[PDB]
Amino acid sequence: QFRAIIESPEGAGHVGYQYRRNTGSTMRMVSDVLDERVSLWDFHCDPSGNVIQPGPNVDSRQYLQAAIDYVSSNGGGTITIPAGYTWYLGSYGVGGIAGHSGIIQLRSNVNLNIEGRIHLSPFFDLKPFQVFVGFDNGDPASSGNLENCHIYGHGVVDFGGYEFGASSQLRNGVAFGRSYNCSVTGITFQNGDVTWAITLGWNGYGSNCYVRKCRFINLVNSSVNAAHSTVYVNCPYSGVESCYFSMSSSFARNIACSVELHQHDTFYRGSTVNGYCRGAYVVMHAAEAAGAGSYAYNMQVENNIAVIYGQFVILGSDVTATVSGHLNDVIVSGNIVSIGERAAFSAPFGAFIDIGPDNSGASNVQDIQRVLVTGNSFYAPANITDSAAITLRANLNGCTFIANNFDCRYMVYNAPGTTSPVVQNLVWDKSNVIGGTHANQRAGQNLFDMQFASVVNSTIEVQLSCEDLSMFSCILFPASCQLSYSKITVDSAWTKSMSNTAVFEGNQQAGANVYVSYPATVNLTSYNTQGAVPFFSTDTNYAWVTSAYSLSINENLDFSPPATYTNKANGQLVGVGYNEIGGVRSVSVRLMLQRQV
Amino acid sequence: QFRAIIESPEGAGHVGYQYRRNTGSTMRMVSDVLDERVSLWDFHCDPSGNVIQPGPNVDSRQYLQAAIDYVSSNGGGTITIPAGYTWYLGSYGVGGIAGHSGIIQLRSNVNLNIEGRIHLSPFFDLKPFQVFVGFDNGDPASSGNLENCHIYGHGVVDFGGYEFGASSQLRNGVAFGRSYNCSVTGITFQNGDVTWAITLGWNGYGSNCYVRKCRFINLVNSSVNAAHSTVYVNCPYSGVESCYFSMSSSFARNIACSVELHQHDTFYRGSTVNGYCRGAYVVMHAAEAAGAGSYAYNMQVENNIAVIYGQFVILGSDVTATVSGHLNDVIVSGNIVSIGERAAFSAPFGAFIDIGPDNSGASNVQDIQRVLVTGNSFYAPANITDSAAITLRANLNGCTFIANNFDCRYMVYNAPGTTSPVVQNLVWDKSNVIGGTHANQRAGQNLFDMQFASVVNSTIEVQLSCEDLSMFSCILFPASCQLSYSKITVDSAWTKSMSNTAVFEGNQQAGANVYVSYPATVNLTSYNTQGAVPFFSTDTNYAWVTSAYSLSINENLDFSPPATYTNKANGQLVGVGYNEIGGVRSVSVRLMLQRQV
Amino acid sequence: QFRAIIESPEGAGHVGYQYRRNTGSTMRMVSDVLDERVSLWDFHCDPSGNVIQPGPNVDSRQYLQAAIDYVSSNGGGTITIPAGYTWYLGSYGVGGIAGHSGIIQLRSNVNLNIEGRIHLSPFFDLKPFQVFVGFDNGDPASSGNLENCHIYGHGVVDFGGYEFGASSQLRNGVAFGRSYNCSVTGITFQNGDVTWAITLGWNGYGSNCYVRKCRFINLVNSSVNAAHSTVYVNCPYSGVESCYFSMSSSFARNIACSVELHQHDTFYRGSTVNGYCRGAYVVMHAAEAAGAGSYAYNMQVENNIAVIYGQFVILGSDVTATVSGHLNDVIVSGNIVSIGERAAFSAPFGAFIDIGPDNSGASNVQDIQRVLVTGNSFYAPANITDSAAITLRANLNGCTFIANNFDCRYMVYNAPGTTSPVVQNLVWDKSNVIGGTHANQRAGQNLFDMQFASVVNSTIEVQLSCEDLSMFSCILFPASCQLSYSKITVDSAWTKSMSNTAVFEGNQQAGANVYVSYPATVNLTSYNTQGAVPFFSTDTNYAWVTSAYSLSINENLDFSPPATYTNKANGQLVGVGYNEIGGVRSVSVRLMLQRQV
Ligand code: NA
Ligand code: NA
Ligand code: NA
Repeated sequence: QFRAIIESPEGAGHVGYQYRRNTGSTMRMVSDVLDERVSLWDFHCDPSGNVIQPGPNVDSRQYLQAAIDYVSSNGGGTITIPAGYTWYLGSYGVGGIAGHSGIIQLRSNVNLNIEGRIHLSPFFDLKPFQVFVGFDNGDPASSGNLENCHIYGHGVVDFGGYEFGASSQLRNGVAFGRSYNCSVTGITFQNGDVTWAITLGWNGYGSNCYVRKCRFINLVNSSVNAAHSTVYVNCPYSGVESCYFSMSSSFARNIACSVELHQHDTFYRGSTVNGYCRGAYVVMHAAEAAGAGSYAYNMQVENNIAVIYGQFVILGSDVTATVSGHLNDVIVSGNIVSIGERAAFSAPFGAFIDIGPDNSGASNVQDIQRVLVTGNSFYAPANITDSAAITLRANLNGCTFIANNFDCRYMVYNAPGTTSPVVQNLVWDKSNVIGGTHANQRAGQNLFDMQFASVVNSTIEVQLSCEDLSMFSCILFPASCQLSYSKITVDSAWTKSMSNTAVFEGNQQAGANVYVSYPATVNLTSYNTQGAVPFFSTDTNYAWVTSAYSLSINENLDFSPPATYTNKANGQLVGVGYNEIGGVRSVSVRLMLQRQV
Repeated sequence: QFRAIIESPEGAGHVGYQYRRNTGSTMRMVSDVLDERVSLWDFHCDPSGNVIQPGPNVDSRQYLQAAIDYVSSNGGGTITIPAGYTWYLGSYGVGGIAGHSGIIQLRSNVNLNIEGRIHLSPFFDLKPFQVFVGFDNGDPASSGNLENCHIYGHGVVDFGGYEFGASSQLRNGVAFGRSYNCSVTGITFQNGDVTWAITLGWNGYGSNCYVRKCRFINLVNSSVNAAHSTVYVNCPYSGVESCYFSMSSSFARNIACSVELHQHDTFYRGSTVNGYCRGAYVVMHAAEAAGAGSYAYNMQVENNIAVIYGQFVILGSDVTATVSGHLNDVIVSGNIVSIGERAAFSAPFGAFIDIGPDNSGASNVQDIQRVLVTGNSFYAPANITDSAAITLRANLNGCTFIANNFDCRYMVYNAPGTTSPVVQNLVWDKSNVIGGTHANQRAGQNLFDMQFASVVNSTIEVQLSCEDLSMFSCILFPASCQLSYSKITVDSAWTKSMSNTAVFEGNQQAGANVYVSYPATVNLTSYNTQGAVPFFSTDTNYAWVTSAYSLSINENLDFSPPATYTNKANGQLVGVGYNEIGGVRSVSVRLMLQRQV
Repeated sequence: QFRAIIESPEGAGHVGYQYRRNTGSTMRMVSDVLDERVSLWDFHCDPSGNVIQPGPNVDSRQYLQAAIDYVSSNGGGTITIPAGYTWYLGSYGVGGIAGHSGIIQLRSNVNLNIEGRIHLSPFFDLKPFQVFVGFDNGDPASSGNLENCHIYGHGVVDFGGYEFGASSQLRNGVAFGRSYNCSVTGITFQNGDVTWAITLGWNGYGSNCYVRKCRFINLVNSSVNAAHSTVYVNCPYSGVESCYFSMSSSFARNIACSVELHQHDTFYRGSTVNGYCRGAYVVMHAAEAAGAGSYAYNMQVENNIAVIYGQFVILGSDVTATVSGHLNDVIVSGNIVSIGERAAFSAPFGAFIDIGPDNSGASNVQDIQRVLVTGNSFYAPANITDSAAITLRANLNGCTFIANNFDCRYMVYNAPGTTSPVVQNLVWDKSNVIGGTHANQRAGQNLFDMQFASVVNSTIEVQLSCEDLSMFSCILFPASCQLSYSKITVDSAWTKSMSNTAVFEGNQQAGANVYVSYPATVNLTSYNTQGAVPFFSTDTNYAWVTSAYSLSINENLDFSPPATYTNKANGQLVGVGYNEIGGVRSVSVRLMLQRQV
């Protein structure tokens, strides 16, 4: 009778409870208090209500989905995925998420506290899957939003180690969808071959989505995998912080990127990356411009630690027939990055910053400007010929480098013959320290190899801090590169023994608004006059020089060459020296040649 | 009998429980285990103990207060504000918090896990309110402390959208009070017209208070609102990190500031701001000096992302009759900030740094020094005439700028006629990159417009990275500004066509300890002597010049002007050139004029 | 009968429950739901299962250990240490942790949510203790791992204020051991005399361990304490963020360090330190190289706020007979640090960076290179003679300084006679601002006091921003220091009245590959020739000078000295000036002396 009610599922609803025997507290039943929390256990049962234990040969999907659906009906709450158990997912979800190869449909206000482990069963071997999907429709253009959905805890999402069946397939952990105020915190995503672990937003739709204190371990494992970017941030006001990214597979060194930032006001900070090809893409893709507009601005990549095999930060923008993408107002700072131990050319070209062409290779679609790269450290082993502070392979409308430390093969690089980027507002401040790891490795190479269509409104202030006499030059402009309204200086320190310092193969330094200084060795001859006496350069290629001054001591007693020189119409330098005793003098002097500076 | 006990509120205290049937575990009753957690449900009942459902026409205040009071009595714990429900607050609290228009009194060690939503009912329309108040007295000087009180979860505090009834009113979300080890984490504060969302500490009393991962959305909405600063940090060793601040109302663009730091060892980092007038105030107010002293030092504003309409960081200090405020040891770094799209002068003057006068307008009370602004990016649209790296409107005892990128109308600015600040130790390192967005907009304007009473021990190293021939000058000192013991240089790059580079309207560059260099165009005439021959400037205003050198090529064959010049007592420049053939020469040359450098 | 079962410990296992009366939910018993959580209460009982209340005269150790052991047996979970109670620990643990003076053995997957307080009883007075130990063996070489063990909450670990019994003793809060994915979050560690609060990893074994949002308050209190480092990070991919460290005891000012980073890819960020001797050690100890190798690389100390009494960041590496330690790829940025108010020499020598000798004092074992120090602020009161940007006391293979602000007594310092460090690749960029707080205090002192065995491949670009005529020199090299292949420049600004600017006591600036410029005052005499006329220096010590130029105005009408000078074999400077009227001229001029620059 009463016994029957008590042993029934309604029993706890008949056992009274008052918080700590407080007479002022609500008189409730045990069931009410138990109803304040909810776990997978409360839905992980057979049609008869008997609990099912999870494991290898149990598909937890439908039970988890029921839990999510039921809590969604009550306006939200948090479902615990209990510790001490692994909950295997063994089938595709149905309805709206079936188009996304979804396993589980996330729902608004329904949080998952994942304390235990979630593993994909062999069913998903060689198949595409997106484990959690916040889209409510197969077509995301027609999907509703996912709001206030947080996945967090000390738990694990394990992708079972299965390889991709085909390169064309997609795999994700959490596809939040058109996602507003959603986050993933504390979760370890491990043991997979996936396209992404997490995607935030959809073509700019979404806001305030974050990945914090998560771990991403060994999420590429096959040559089948076309591409990996662990977190793809595709909504504004969103980002990644204090995360850990690690790959061991050789394939990851060629295809894997830790983060992509694709919308405005997004960030990547305080994270550690190891074994990846790439740190981050920072890009406005025209195709993703619907939600938040055509401009990726306020892009922050800060205070990260990376060992990568390719490019740390890749800037881009591209266009569609109808929309043009723009990237501006980017800051890259405080990052300490190195190219991991590898053979030259054995992975994509090493670079701190890459200005990349779009996905179809186009290098004349880009609109990237107002980028500040500052207070970063970059290092590549001496052997890694393909390493650069910046690989500038596409049109650049501005990039500012200040107070960085770059210890790699090239400072500014682009391959000759390939793209011919149009370059505006490239600023390499003199405060960028050029490291010495690659000294004596630069035979035939130009430290700044300005392989561009044109350079305008740019500053290159070259400052060495050690000798490298192996390099062909500190900076070289091929005749094909136009240079105008630019400042190019090579500080004399450690350059005394250099044959070429700055090289302008088309004599571009003669430009009306080109401001240059660099050291050169010059032969001079004087008239025989006793007293104040002119010295002239034997060669006549200094028509562009506004002043020059000596960088050599004068070994002689009976005379001295001029300390300072100007030029003459015929291209000679001319200065006034002093013959204590008369006689024609002939000397070879190291000069700082200067034009308008 | 037994049935009666079981169905009574004491029933759960009669049902035994042993954790997982472990014989080594404590033999308890269900009630004991249920007593480990506590929710608003346990106090949200009528006088008869029957639960009351929350909602529009239910005032949850007294029940929440009872819960807090009861848990406070047991030494603390955490009350859950359940998800899936909105709990409306409908009346003022009583006792100590009545003076603060408090709704709820917070108590020490009593945490609130806000998972559901908390909404203010229409009762508070046009009224002042402080939702949570940690003061235990109407007079904060006589208030006890709030300790170890943490508010956190995925929940929402909603201010109901009500406007201020009068500008004189105050509104707050969490007024922690004299607050030690208190924090707010994860909470969304939205939909209001408030003075602040959160205040930490009281006039320097308090420690270790933080706002982390919170969102602040649309918390100004009326022209009635006198002022808004979302988080006001008024105790040391406290700060804001990884928060999101957003306003849409036009009124916010004129009055709203995201953060104020008012005490030592405080920080604002990793946050995103949009639609605000101001990023942060960093200030020592004499009036708030009781708790932590008279010095705001160790002030950090780092790695934030902002779109604002006024000033990013505002430095200040002021005084009372008895106390003088001091601000020092501040760091502003890594921030990427822009002035949002607006008409010139349509909001408070755009500035990355503002040295502001105190609240009564005084500009001669300030003691601000040892500030480092570094590795920040600042951008304002070309149209925004009122935009500056620094608006220096009050006395400055030091500010150091290094390796920043500033792309706005002015670098250093102050309005003429207005304040006449006394300036010491302003350091604008040459590594600050000056952007080109405002090139061709600067007609009648001085890039560095040194409208001060005096400048001493200062460095301005002007380096352009593109042409702007529209500007009247790169730097101008009016005669009213004293200049001494300072270094002022204008790099020649992109300046060749400029009429004025550095302008000293009172000839201040002649000062004994003024160190300057800038380009000037100078007319010279030579004697007729064949051979080494002097050239002299026709004008006699170079009495201050220690050396000059050519920045022009020499078009002539038969002679060359001097490469380098010194001066003469009468103010002429004089150099020694060379007449291959005799004849009086007359030339106009671009020179780098130098004084003691 | 039924009553008997219900009042028994099995009773809750007989009371049915179905989540919110949902017919689709699992039919369970109350006990099942209660079994989803676990607290110290469930094991804090006598042999008869009756609960024991915690407190002063109750030793909670065995009960907590039983709880941990039991949850470990079920594959993990989280034990709550309830709020509102203090749980005293009163004895040593047993077995594997007995060797580590362990109190509690941590176990994998078993998290502790510490909401209440944990206090050490008087038993531990004058004794060594490690409160939580994740080693499972007395010998860590033979210990298994601790994995997925997280300690977190709003609770407190209190060390009872007991002093060390002897300097030889060790004391720790959490010794995670060979620790993989373990963390401590939110916990206050207070009131002790300990060696550390937390240690992560063991000699490089471990990964992904973190200390976040923790507080460390007054953890040194006796002159007995040999040494303190609050968090010791001894496994890679691990770090400290957003923590608070505070000491009040005078002893802490001499022995206490906030953090040590001893393995690769480790970080210390966003933290506030007060009252400590030292901010961080960043070091590769040969002895700790077993787990993660011989290289500490990717070391990040960023965005911290410190008031310390000694050295902010101490770099080191040392060796064993068999292993050599290496430190490279370090970044120190964004930190705002000051030496607290103290008497000169009353604590270890104040320094932003210290290149320290190893523990046995050796200064010739170090291999430290590719360090970048950038965008930091450092300040020491004017009185603190012992304050330096860098104390360089041991061999340095590279350190790069850019865009810092240093306001202390020395920029570069080492005590004479003591160590004679060999120095390579020291780069002090011109963008480092030198503050004025110590102006007029530097009598007998060299701002850069290059007390080394040798300097090579180094850059010192000295830029003052105010006068200090008290200093003996801006930079001085004793004869014992070799200098080669280096650049040393002193900017002329604020140096006009200085007797010595750069001093080379062994004439090292004459080196073939030494590139220098600095101001000097020079006496010149001319020949009597009317017209172009040479001026020569009276002194003959400029054999090394490649060019010089005037930094003085010419007071005379009838002549002018040369604007620019070269030299002659005998060591004289020589230039060509102009005698309007003939006569031997004699002048004293301030020159910028230049060698190869
Ligand atoms: Na071209
Ligand atoms: Na004045
Ligand atoms: Na030596």
